[PDB]
Amino acid sequence: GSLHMIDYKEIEVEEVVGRGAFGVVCKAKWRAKDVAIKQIESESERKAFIVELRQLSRVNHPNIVKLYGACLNPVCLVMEYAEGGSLYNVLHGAEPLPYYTAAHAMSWCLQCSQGVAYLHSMQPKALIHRDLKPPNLLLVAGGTVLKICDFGTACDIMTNNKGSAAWMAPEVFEGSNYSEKCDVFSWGIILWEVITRRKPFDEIGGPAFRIMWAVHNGTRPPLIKNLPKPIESLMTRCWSKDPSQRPSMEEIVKIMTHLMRYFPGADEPLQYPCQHSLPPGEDGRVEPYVDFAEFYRLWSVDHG
Ligand SMILES: NC(=O)c1cccc(-c2cc(-c3cc4cc[nH]c4nc3O[C@H]3CC[C@@H](O)CC3)on2)n1
Repeated sequence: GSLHMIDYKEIEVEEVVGRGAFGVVCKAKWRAKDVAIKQIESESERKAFIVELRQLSRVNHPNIVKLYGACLNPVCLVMEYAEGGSLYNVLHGAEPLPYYTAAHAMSWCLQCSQGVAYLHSMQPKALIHRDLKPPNLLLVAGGTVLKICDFGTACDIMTNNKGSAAWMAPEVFEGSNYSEKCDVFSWGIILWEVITRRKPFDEIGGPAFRIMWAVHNGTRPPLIKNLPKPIESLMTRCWSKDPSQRPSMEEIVKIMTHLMRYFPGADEPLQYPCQHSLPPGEDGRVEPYVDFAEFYRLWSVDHG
């Protein structure tokens, strides 16, 4: 790709917005444009920096963060500023939590799958994200647009134990020959998480090896009460122990694109508060946070 060798005299830092998977992300203003500058925090983060610079220059997609340029002394990346913060803060963050509809849960998953499909379509070698999880998915335009970030783990299609235990494919930690179908497993977990508004494997106590043993032995998140059968089949196909039994990310884009007919209003910004910070009863099945009543209504209009 093509990056700008920006000097520190051209970038104006406003505040520290937090730390991502690696480095320190700071709010900044460069050439009448709001940018995010990820700087080196420790000398150990130089491998992840070279990798993210190498991969981010190749990518160009609306559902993936835009890398404007990079600096040399000291080395830092200058990407676009994601106004709405991370999806993890929207779902499980500090109060007040924002209200979101079933259209938002599906739109975010569609945009995530669209982004991952562009990475998996890369030539001559596909680009696997390996760390697909809500802390790495940012929101912009009133929380209506999702953008995948943190490509420090990303690699060309291996190295085992990449990501966070709750959204990690079982073959990744098993020391098996994993493929781009490991991102598909993560997507299925993210789908469950945005529909229920629950952190996957919260009941299974830490450390990560406890979740790894559970997922490795077939344990998946609880089934969702009243979840539409088309969505339930897509979600549990992504959770398959066999990665070849999981659908391709391009098939997920086609399927989610088609379901969006029954999920209108995804372009409405998140502006209402949410005091329904209530974790209901666990009895093998969980209640969805979102409501599928409007889906069933629109589906009946087309299918008898
Ligand atoms: N990490 C990256 O690769 C990357 C790449 C491109 C843009 C950005 C980015 C993150 C933020 C941000 C904005 C707000 C507003 C309220 N709260 C926020 N929290 C924010 O970020 C935190 C949560 C996500 C971590 O990755 C970073 C800390 O704005 N732009 N991050």
